[PDB]
Amino acid sequence: SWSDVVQWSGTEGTIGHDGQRGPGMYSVGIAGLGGWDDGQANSFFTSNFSSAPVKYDVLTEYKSDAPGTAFTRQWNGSGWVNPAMVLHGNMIVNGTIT
Amino acid sequence: SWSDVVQWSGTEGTIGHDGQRGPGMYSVGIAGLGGWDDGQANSFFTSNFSSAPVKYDVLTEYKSDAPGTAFTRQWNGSGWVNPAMVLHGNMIVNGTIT
Amino acid sequence: TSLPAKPLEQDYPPPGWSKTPPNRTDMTQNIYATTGTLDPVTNRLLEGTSWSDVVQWSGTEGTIGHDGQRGPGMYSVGIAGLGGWDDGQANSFFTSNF
Repeated sequence: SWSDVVQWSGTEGTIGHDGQRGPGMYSVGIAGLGGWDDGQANSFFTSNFSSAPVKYDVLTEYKSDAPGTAFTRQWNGSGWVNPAMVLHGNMIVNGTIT
Repeated sequence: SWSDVVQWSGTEGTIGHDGQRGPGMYSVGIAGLGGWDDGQANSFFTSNFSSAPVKYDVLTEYKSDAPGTAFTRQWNGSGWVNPAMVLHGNMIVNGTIT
Repeated sequence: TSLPAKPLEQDYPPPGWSKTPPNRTDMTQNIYATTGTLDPVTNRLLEGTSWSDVVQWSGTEGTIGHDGQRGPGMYSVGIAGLGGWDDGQANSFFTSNF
C-alpha cells in the first residue's frame, strides 16, 4: 500500500516580531483625581495602544478642574516609578513664578 | 527527457503582521480653524504616522492665535466621534475659573 | 536546526536517523535526508558505498520580516538648562523611549 503521508514541499514560516512601539510625552486627565492611578494609567494604554507600555514611557495624569494637581511617572519596563528629571511646560503648579 | 521542474527544498515564508501602533493624547493646531476638521486630522496621521489611526485614538485640534477655540475627538476605529470623557489640562476655554 | 554531518555508520538507519520522516513538531527544525545503496541480505549499506551528502528534505521556516512603521505624535518635552534646540538631546530622548 501507500507509505505514510509526509510533507514534500516547502513550508511557510510563522509570524515573527519586529521593533517595539514608541511612547511619547503624553498628558491625560482623570476625573476625581487625588493621586497617581496605576490602574487608570494601565487601562488607558490597554484601551488605546492595544499593547503593554514600553520602557521609558512617560505619562502625565492631572485633574483638569484644578490644573495644579498633576502627577507624572515613568514606566521603566516593569512599573510606574518617579522619573529622575521630567519637566513639562505645565510644571507651574502653585501659581508661583520666581 | 527530464520531468517537469518542481520545488525540492523548503520555501521562505512571507511577511506577517504584528501588534498595532499605539496612539497618544496629542495636541495639534491648524491655522484658520473654525471647527473640527476630519480631513486635516486624517492628513496629519497619514503624513506623520505612515499608518491609519487606530481604535481609541485621541487628537486635539485648536486654533493657536485664540487658544480657547479647541476641539477634541476620539477615533473609535472607524471615524472621529465625540469622546465620553476627555479632559485635558488646557480645557480652560472661556478664561473662567470657578 | 542545521545541516547534520554525513553519517559514517553503515547501519540502516544510522544512529540518530530514522527510516521514516519523523513528525516535525518543532517547526524551526528541518527533516534532513541522505541516501545510500542498501543490501537487503545484510539490511545495511552496500559494501563499498556509503550515505550520500546530507541535504534538506522538508520545508524551511521563513525569517522575520518587517511591518508598518511606528507613528510619532505632537510631543512636548523639556530639558534643564536649555538655551537652544538640542539635536543630541532629542535623539537621546527617542533612543531611550521609542
